[PDB]
Amino acid sequence: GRPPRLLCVDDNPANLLLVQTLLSDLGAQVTAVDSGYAALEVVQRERFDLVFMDVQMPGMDGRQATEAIRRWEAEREVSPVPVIALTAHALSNEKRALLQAGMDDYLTKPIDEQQLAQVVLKWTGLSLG
Amino acid sequence: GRPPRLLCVDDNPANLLLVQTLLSDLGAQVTAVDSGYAALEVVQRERFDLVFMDVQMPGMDGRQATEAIRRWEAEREVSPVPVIALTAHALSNEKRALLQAGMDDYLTKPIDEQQLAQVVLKWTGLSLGQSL
Ligand code: BEF
Ligand code: BEF
Ligand SMILES: [Mg+2]
Ligand SMILES: [Mg+2]
Repeated sequence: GRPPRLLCVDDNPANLLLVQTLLSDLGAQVTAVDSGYAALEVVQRERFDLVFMDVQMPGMDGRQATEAIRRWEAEREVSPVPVIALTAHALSNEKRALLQAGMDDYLTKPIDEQQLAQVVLKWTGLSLG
Repeated sequence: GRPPRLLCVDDNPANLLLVQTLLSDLGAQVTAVDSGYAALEVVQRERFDLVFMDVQMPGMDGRQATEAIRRWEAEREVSPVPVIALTAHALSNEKRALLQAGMDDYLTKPIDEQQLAQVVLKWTGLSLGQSL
């Protein structure tokens, strides 16, 4: 299959570089942005197969960024992109809030190639590495 | 004590990943985008120390993308970002067209890690790699 086009969103530069490097080495075409504000702007510009969205970010958090994307998708009329929460905060009540905000799934930090590969396959049908 | 923040722009995924990888290994915080259109929008949004701009891209080429950035900097009233052409197409007349378009300098493909560090030091005063 063709390489998946993936967006990674994280306010922690080390966390962002880690997920971006794992996905790029698995053969994905990766865009990486440092904020929810950037996530909205780049999802308007580019068509991604899937978005990895950090939850805790200042100003606009992951849930607010996903709501912004869902509002723009409905108003602009664009096929919805799968949004996967990728966070250190994934308790039962936090999971519920993420799905309520319009996210599709969640992974817990720290990430690994196996978790990324399986979630991309589940939601896009595209394989990695 | 933050590392240099660098933008790379290239419509060829393999070319883009190569320059992105070399700059990341040198210890820069690197953003990589696939078009001139993307270059304009991300330069409005984020503060880069320097941009590496591919020339040949469909719709908006690197020269048109540099002019777009320079027009936005002037109207918005923002400190200009250095823009370095990173291209396979560097004939005498092409080099002159790049400078005419508002690009500061050029490097020829295939790129090398030493030239990249030098260009960053020249245009930003920031060091990389062992001297970061
Ligand atoms: F800043 Be996070 F939700 F890992
Ligand atoms: F598409 Be280029 F100017 F290497
Ligand atoms: Mg965070
Ligand atoms: Mg090109």
